[PDB]
Amino acid sequence: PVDVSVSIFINKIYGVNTLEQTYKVDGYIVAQWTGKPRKTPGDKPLIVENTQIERWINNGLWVPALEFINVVGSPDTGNKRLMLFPDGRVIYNARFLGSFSNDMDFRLFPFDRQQFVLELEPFSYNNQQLRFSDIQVYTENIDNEEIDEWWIRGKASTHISDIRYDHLSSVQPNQNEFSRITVRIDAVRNPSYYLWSFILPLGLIIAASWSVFWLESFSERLQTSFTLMLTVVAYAFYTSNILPRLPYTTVIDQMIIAGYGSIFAAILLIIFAHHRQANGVEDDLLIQRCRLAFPLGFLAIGCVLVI
Amino acid sequence: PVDVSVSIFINKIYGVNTLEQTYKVDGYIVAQWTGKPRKTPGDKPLIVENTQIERWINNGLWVPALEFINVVGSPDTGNKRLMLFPDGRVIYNARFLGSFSNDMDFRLFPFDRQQFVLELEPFSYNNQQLRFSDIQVYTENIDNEEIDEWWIRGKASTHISDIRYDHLSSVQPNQNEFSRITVRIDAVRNPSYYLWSFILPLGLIIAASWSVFWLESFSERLQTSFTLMLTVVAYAFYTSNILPRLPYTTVIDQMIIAGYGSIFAAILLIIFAHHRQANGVEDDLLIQRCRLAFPLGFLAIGCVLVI
Amino acid sequence: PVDVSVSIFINKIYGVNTLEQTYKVDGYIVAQWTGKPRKTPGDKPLIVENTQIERWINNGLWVPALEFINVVGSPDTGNKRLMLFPDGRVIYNARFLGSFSNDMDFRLFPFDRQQFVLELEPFSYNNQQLRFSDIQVYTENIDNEEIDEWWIRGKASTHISDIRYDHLSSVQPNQNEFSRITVRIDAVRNPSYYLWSFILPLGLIIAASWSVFWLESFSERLQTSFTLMLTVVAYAFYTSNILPRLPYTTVIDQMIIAGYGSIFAAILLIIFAHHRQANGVEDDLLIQRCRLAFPLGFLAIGCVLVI
Amino acid sequence: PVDVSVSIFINKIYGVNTLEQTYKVDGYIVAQWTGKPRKTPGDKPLIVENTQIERWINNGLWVPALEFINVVGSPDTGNKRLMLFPDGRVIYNARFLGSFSNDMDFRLFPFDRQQFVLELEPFSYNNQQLRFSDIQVYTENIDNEEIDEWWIRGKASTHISDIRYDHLSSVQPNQNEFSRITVRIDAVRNPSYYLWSFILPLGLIIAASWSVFWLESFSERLQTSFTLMLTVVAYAFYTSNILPRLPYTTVIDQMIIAGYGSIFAAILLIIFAHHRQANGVEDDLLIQRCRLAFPLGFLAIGCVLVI
Amino acid sequence: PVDVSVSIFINKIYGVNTLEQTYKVDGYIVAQWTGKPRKTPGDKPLIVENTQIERWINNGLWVPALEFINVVGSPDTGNKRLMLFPDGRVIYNARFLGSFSNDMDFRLFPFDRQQFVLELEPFSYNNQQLRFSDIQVYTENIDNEEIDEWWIRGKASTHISDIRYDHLSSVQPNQNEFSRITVRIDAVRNPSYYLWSFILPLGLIIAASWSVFWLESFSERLQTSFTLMLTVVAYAFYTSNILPRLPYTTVIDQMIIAGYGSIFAAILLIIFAHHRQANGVEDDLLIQRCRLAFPLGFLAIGCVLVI
Ligand code: NA
Ligand code: NA
Repeated sequence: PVDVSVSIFINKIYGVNTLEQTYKVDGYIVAQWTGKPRKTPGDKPLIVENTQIERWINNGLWVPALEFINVVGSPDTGNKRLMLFPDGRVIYNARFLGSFSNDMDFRLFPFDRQQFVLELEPFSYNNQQLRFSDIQVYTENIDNEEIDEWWIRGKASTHISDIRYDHLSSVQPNQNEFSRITVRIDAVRNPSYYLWSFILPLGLIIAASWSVFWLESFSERLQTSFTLMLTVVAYAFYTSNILPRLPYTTVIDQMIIAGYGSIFAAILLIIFAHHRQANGVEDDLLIQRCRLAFPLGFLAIGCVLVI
Repeated sequence: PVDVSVSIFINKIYGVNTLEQTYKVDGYIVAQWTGKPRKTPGDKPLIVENTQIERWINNGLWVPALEFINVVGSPDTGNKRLMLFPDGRVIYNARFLGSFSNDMDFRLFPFDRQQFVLELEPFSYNNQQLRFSDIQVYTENIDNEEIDEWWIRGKASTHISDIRYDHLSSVQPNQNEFSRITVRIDAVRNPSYYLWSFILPLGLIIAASWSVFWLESFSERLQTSFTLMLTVVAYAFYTSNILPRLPYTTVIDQMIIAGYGSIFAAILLIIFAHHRQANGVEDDLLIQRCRLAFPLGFLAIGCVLVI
Repeated sequence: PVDVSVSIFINKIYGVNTLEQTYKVDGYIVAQWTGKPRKTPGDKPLIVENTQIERWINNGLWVPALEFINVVGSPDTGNKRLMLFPDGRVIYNARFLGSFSNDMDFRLFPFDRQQFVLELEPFSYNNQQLRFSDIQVYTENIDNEEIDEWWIRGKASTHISDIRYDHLSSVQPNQNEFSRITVRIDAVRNPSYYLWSFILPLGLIIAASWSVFWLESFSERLQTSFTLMLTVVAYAFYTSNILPRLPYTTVIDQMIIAGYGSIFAAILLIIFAHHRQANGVEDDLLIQRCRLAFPLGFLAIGCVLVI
Repeated sequence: PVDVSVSIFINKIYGVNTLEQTYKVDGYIVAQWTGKPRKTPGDKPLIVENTQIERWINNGLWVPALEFINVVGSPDTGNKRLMLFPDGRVIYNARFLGSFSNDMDFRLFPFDRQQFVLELEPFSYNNQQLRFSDIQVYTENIDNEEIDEWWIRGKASTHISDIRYDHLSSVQPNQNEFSRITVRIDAVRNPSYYLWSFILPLGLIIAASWSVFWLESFSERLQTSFTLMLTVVAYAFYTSNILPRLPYTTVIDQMIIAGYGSIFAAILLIIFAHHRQANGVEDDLLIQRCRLAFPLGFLAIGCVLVI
Repeated sequence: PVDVSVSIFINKIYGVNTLEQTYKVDGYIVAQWTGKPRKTPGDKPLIVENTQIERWINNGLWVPALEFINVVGSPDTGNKRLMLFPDGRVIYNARFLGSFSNDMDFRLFPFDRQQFVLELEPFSYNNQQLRFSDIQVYTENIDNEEIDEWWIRGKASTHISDIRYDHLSSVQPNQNEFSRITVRIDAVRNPSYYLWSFILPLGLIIAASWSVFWLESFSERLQTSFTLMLTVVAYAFYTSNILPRLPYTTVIDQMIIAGYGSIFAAILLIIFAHHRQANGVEDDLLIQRCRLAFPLGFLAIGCVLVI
């Protein structure tokens, strides 16, 4: 095969969309291989810019196509340089930009720890005609700098693997496996905004719904529970544009569900307390002892849910 | 005709839009036919990449156009390989991406069972000049993996049919029918998020509206019913961005309508109960027996609506 | 002139945007005229596909440009076939897709009856050098099938007219009028979703605002009227993303205005009833007789507004 | 210089975005100058269509570039005709579409009177090599027809001026000033929808907040004022998607601010009235005389704000 | 190297998106260098327009590529002029438009003071083959004019620096550092709309939550605090589309948090006041002295938060 070396530079990572589970990466790509020696004007290396490289392509120069596997839509490419050293090596420098997608788990919403994946693979040649030797990723711009709500940590891990595509086996008998470069950038979500925007106001609404039991009569605390129901519905709205639809439950949605359960349990408990009077003579305080036991059990439920 | 074999590979299915009734599919398409034997440099097959295939097209090579019938907009094509074996067969490999639309019924919203359809058809040649022999679809990437809220099950069924277009009969006398490939991927919606987001809170609001009848006087339970009306209006909003406009009623909208009917029936029943006093001496408890009969009838209504 | 025949096929009509007053139409266009006899390889007709037709255009072939007058943006064209019979006729087949706009009246919102208009006109030649003979529109796909909330009825009416453009009269002395094809598809809005989403809940809120008059004291029914005011404001929001800004009033906005008028009339009537006491001794029941007259007058107002 | 005459035809003006302060204009542009006499096939004028004009451009024909100065993004051009009379004049007909921006003042929101501006200017040649002689604008399609909420009045005024660009003075010593065509279409906003959607419901909320003073005790009218506060907050939302952020205040936002001021002034006045009792014996009616003076002063404030 | 002079003209700055932290800049770019003397038709300088410059590029003319480093997506370029003086200098004039991004700090939201940065850098040549001599930026259009909510002050500062890219060091041994032009436009946010839209209504809600303590009994002031809680939740929504997610807290979000803290502190204080009665005989006024001390402490907290 023809040995190809890749050097991916990353300019910035921006536009992290946690709802669509995509992110947008800017930077440059530098491929480099070795071919037959050629003649260039003078000892200086030759530069071929964009919209004129096609003359060299039709002239007979072997130039591979690099595509990104996990991209959404076409990569919005810009400039492309094909510079030619006269000793033989051909360097293809291009600027890439596109929306990349990943699995992006959400088992813990506010304290999330994710990774950003770039997968690079030639479109045409299998690994017996183009093998990737190595990649060095220079993430010097975003090495320890904070992007939106994400605090990037560590270097970018590199890997080379041989992926196999079975759909090409109808036309290629044996040699139909492709060279993979995957580039991983670990990213940890910064939980501060969520900490002072959702989990603390929801806990305070939980305490306000706890404080229903301190009342003295029926209709006043039913109206208190109903106007607490309305504001729990209000916080049920604000999470609709913060995470997508998930099969499981995150921290915030479990807290919403716990709030609904606590308020309707309080309403059912007060309804049962009023229903305890068979003839309208019995006082209702014996079941009203959960002023100092419902918060303890709810705290225990939260403590179990933490671990 | 010229026999053409298709092998569609599917990379991922993403961006399922249940409101616009479209979905976006990434993957590759591999067409293959057989032509006259040709001379290639060496015994190796020849590779022609993108933006240089037009030289072979103007040079005189017969290369069909594959279009997707059910696509929204132009398919955002990327790379395209035309590789040439020297024995005669010509292989057209291309990467396709676009928004496909389907009928996408919504008789049951949270427990939906849909399918994803890809329809492939040549743009120019009728079946007497291009007949599709077979298709093998390799859905190995999404075979049993979960995409957003959709849990994909089974393989992808394949079919070949001859569709007929009457609009072309003005220029072609008899032979004006086209070759169809349809590819079907069955998909079942995962009902968990809806189960703990809409149907359970709405049932709890239904029980809260049931609990109006336990009060003792007029204005307190009218205010209770009105503040329950307000939060049913609040849940009437949250469904406005979850399904499109439908002629029929789904489960969730029938539950909204049932909630409105139950609350206004309670208000009318209490209004009638107060209106029962002709001279202000009659007690109002005889019609107030629906504390243990309105939930039973409402449960029966729900049970009828289930089947 | 050169006689041109058009056969427009319509694949589907989708993405009906009632706010922007545009709609998106997919399908094919087939133009056909007659020219000088030519020589083709063999007795079979010649096929010229996309991205190679420009060789025949620069070679000297007369091929008109068909544009859509009422389009928003450029029509997102795809494939284009120029097939050549050897007897002389030249057929230009193209696939068109774009957002078309129309007047789209809204005098009755839920029971709307609209039409979809496609206007076709050559860009360059006036009717003395290109005259449209006839059009046959094959709307076989959407002939009696329901698209989103629109139930399409009937065939598509056809017309040929000669439109005149005065702006071209500065450069052409007399012959400056163009050939028009307009294609009309009548469409009736299906009122079911609106019937069980807006007009019925609003009428029930109207009845709830009627039920204010059954109370016995002041502040309780003022609070009842205010919490009904809040939910009428809540329904004033839901119509903000269903129709655009109109100079006139539809059914639903007239019902909103009637709800505001009824609630504030009830508040003013109760304020006047309390203000009737000059010295705090007079009872307030004489003006409170509108329990059985305000619904009758409001029903009469609705009955007048219907016709 | 070379004298150029322009005839701009306007098809429709649509998509008026009052938030982004842009609007979208469809129509055609017709440039015309005079050059050397040429030979054409026959006495008929020659027509050159799109995607073949570049042969005449590379062949040596002088064809200027017309750009729109106030455009947002590139103008989405479509067809372009370059027709050649054999006497010498060369006519460049093109179809233009793009988002144009203007200052778009908002001192009076519902009774706005704006204008739509098209600025046309050559990209390359200064006025000593291309001078615009005149423009005639044919606004016959939208001459007295209503677009969305805008009622277009009058003709379109025309102007020719010589704009000067200082940034080009580094490379051109003296002659560096360009020819301007500005085309102005006056447009008056139709205030009906706003009249029955915002200013009337807000005045009715103002009257409802006036009616707090008719109560007899404390907590009932505090709760009345608070539930009026909530619905004034509700109307504070609906204006967030109707106008952009402005440094000044429009009519509707001044009415919101007046509503907040009136409600909190009522709350402070009632708080002061309750605080007037030093020992709990004094009656609170002397300061409660603003039942018939607060509306008069508020009407006077509105009357001052009108002029 | 080849000395290049740049003159950037700025037409307007529009579409400032404070959520995505990007802004869109229109204007022109004028590059200029000096090459070998050439022959042109006549003594006049030669003009080469768009879509014909590629003939001169393939003909052998050295023309650099100018890219913007901090751009989001490809710059939506339009026309491009390459004018040739016959003495030797070659001028490349182009029109640029794109979304540029910057750090855009938000430590003070309503009284923000930001800057707009344009970074220009050649794509291919390092500073030993293309060195930027100077830039003069002509910001004459937006010199002291107000764009949306931003009041632009001062001139645009200019700078030339030599940036170094390590990712290119794999292919270039020593000389791998690029020439930077950065152009800075200082911009101050106009705080008026925020002043009368958020900070004043929130302070008035704060005073309304202060006025809870003037009541006489329990359930009335609990209901007052709960209906104030609901409208603080309502203002918690309106800030969700005004700034993005930030790790820190701005002025408005600190005011929201202070409002939540004050209301729940009032609820806890009243709960403690009711809980002070061990046997139901003690009066609750001793802890109710914060009618004139809670506003003072809250004002002190605000005063500390200001500096
Ligand atoms: Na909303
Ligand atoms: Na009460």
